[PDB]
Amino acid sequence: MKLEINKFNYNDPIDGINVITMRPPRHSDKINKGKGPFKAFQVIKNIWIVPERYNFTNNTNDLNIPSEPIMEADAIYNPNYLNTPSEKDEFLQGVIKVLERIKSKPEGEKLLELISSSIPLPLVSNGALTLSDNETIAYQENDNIVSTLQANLVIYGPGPDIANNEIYGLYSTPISNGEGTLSEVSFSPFYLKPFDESYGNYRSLVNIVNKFVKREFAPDPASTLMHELVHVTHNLYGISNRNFYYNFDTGKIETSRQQNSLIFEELLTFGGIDSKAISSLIIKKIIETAKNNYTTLISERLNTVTVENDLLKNIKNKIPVQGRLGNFKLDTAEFEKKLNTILFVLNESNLAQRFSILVRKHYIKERPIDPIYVNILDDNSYSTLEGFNISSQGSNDFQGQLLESSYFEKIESNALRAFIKICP
Ligand SMILES: [Zn+2]
Repeated sequence: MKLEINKFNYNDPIDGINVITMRPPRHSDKINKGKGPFKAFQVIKNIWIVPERYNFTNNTNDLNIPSEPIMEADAIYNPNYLNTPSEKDEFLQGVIKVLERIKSKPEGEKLLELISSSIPLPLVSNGALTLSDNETIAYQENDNIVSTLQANLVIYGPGPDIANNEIYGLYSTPISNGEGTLSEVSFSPFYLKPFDESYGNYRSLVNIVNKFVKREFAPDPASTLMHELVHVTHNLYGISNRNFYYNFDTGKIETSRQQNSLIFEELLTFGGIDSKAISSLIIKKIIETAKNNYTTLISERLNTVTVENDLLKNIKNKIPVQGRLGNFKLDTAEFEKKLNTILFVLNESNLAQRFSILVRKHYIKERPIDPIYVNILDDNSYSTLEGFNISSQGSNDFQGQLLESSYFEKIESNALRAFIKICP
């Protein structure tokens, strides 16, 4: 069946199929007592949109201006953002439009198909693969669980910083042992953080001899979400380990941050020039670790399955295996090929090239730039087929991402980074 993106209005009635009231996956943590349930929409099979602020972890529990100086220089705080039905519907339309943009090119459609079908490896109960809260969300009505529905990804609005984007895996052992875990993404399609890039096609003073200089650009929020979707793929395949750092001075992996380092998960997910010189030693160690984790799961868990059900069919489509029930073995050549695609081909820089989207040269930015607001629901500013770089308006070749473009609106903030207003 061709991949379907479900459209919705925030006021669509509950149906128990694609529209539910969802109990938070992290409902058991004491910081989440009494939160929810929240209206949720199944935009793609096993992919849910929840138009609510992300505040289900220790670092996101308080949406107010922080009580410590921990705040980041380009953060914008507003505890009231996304508390009205109109802002929730705008958020829902924005996430749906960004997903339609991602599905508009074959590389984006295949990424969405991969997240939709790549369920975490379930536990075995009475010889059958059986679902847990690591692979599902609960439809709660009053104080009763009506049903559990499969979920590989739940997309929420932003945490405390309304211009920040983050990903959280639900269970820390499955995220790195080859099983995989449900992911929650906090995403902001309307509040963007600009970046610097050298460019020469902009209005310049006549006395400037060389106009090729660093200029400010806004990111395409589809590139921002695709970045998080690559992290999601790593989380679903259980190959994410955030404890490793890449040291740019030595070219070595380390288990702690050093002077000139970057979390290795971010180095791979962003890609670009910084991932082109990774040593064969690092690449072989990553592949051998994943292969050993998968060999162990096939031997200790998949070979204990005695019940052929739809979940087993789904897992055989996710994990390349050979053999028959009770005697499966990893298909090494096909496993290596899929793993290298998910780790080294799938990244924000490679996907941005396919969509003609400008991204920065390095994951780490040299300086903070104040966030802007942009109404991406306006087709005159942002289209699903071309994003901000609309050819019929002469904005091809990344010019529509130039920050002086009229649709990027300034946000006035106070010294504490508190949101004051959008300047139209
Ligand atoms: Zn990232």
